[PDB]
Amino acid sequence: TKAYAFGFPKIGEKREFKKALEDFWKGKITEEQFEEEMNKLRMYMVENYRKNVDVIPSNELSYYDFVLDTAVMVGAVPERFGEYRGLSTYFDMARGGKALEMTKFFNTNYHYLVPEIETEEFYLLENKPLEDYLFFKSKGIETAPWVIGPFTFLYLSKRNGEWIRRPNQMEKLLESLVSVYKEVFEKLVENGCKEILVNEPAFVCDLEKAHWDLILNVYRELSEFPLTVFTYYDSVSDYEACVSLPVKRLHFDFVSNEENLKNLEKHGFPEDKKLVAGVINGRQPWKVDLRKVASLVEKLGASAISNSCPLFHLPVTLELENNLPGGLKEKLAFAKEKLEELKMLKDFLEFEDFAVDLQAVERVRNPEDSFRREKEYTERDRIQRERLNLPLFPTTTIGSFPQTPEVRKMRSKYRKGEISKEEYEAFIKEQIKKAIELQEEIGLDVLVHGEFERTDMVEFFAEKLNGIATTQNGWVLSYGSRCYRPPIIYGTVTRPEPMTLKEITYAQSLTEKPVKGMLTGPVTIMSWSYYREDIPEREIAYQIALAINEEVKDLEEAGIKIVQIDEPAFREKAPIKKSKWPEYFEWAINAFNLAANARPETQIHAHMCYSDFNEIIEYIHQLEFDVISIEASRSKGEIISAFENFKGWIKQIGVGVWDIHSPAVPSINEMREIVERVLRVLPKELIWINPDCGLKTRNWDEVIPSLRNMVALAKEMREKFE
Ligand SMILES: N[C@@H](CCS)C(=O)O
Ligand SMILES: OC[C@@H](O)[C@@H](O)CO
Ligand SMILES: [Zn+2]
Repeated sequence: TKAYAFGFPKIGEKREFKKALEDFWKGKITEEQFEEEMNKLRMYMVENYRKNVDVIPSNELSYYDFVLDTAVMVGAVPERFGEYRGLSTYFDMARGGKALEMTKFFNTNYHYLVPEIETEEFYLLENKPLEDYLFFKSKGIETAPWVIGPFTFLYLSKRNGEWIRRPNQMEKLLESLVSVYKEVFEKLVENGCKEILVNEPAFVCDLEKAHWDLILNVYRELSEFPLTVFTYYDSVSDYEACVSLPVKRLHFDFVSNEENLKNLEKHGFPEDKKLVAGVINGRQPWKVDLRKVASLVEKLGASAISNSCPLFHLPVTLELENNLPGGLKEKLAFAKEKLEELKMLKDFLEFEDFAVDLQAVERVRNPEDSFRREKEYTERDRIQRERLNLPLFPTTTIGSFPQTPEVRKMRSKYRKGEISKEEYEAFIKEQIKKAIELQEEIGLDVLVHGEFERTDMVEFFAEKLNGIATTQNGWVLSYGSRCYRPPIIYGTVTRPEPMTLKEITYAQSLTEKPVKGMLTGPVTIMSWSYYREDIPEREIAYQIALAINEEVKDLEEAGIKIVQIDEPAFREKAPIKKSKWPEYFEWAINAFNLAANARPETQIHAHMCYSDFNEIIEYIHQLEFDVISIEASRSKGEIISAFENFKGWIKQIGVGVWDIHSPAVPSINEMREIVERVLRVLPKELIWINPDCGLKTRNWDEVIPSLRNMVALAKEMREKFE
């Protein structure tokens, strides 16, 4: 049985990739030295593949993004960049003020760079897949170039600001594109390349028959090449149509869904091609029963096997993770150990009761009114307004404030244990007190504690929740040179003790103005983490939801009038197929309402970072919040159209009027344009004024003046609509 593997992490066991990248950018090392560091990573990867699988991928060490590489390869370099000079122009397209837009790669935590097609004509600008081939060739190693298929490349790109996803939009462009590919392939085939790994994950989106008619012709023109196509993240939209493509080797993801299998054993698989069962999950870190897996591969008479989806979604290795909770490590498996499981499967082909809180589990299993707030919005509204006494067009912020390097250095010392709880506790309060006075002096109406004690919105909570563990070196690539260690939800989730009361209560005792409670939603917490697969995702979300609700009662009991639940993954966690959204939102909505099941007089705020709400608004309407903050600066308020077009919308809206990803200071005229836009249809008493999002990434010198304008804006605004 032929064993395949792809997506093995490119970062290195010590994140040497990130270091080489940052050393080159800062000027600490030359391109030659950079390349040397790179070539070493290449050997590190091929070495791991060789020891476990039969097919060793090639062209996988992207210096920033593989979609970007695909774009450079076909000549898609925006005119603003001039002539492609090399890494220099390559990094200009990846980072900095002229860079391509970045965004999430399908439903994962990896971000790619969006190509911008400015001409209908593509051409072979650079054959990176051949370069890399001859490279592992010189070193005496045979590799199968790893490329992103032509259909997917276009589907992940834009033209004149719009995704290129309708069949009429792609048709013309594709013809000119496959020309570059065929050209690339022939060259590979000439130099002896015996196999090419083509990636078409876009085959799993909700495609029209017309898409397939188009895809079919794409692959007819490339039929003379030794292509092996892979699909993952969900089931392919048209099974029968997919198994008809002019390809001899076809990969399927049998882990992330039940449709591929069901389809394959209801309509069968063609005898003119070979199946490569993707049976090892590349998105979860759990050790699996290679038994029941061998049974699958056997019953399906699959000729090959491989991981379901890329392995770059997992950490490099579990080897040194020896500080994990009791028994956890024994059940884990990261990238390298996934490669080892494949080998064990090949060779053979030739733990549920863990961490459980039955009272918690049962608690979840058992009233209905725990998902519904005792009163309807219109009633809660009256009370809250009376309690709050806020002015018309009340101003507030999203939560975090810039971080002094001292703030950063100190929070790390507490983790490392260098200082004591008391000493860190004292430091944070001085940071909070300083923040509260500044905000009061600026003129804000509703204040926040600054989140100086939090590394990030998910990690902070993972370390305080039972059933969730964090790793030491489990670093995963997000984009460019930035990595993140995703927590691991290994058991039933419960909160042992209050997690935020000390800072929130303290912050509030220093002011007569309302100080927001600051929580992260249940979906977002699991969206950024790995979690158990042996239980419905809905259950894990409910467990975390209960944990957060318990925290909400504490804040209320303590006298906090406003509580904010950040739920930016509400939409991001959503299935890739919009057709599978119904089921998903059902439990995602319940999880949020369960977490925000507060008393009538507690004003709940929901914060979301989405650039557009037209496709989920019917789902948002169902969340029992009292106000929802949104990022309206980029659209200059136009993002409000989904709200003003929603019949019967009556909830408050935190209009983001400032783009916190740019260090610039939004002028008053600037912020007004947006507010004015939002006041076109919606009642003035529904509007709040705030920044697009949190300020943890900005600097105080840019924040103070921007905040002053924002307060100055609301002042003027109140004078008008007096
Ligand atoms: N409370 C967080 C929200 C991030 S979406 C912040 O203000 O940074
Ligand atoms: O249908 C999937 C699309 O919306 C993007 O997530 C692909 O990256
Ligand atoms: Zn945000």
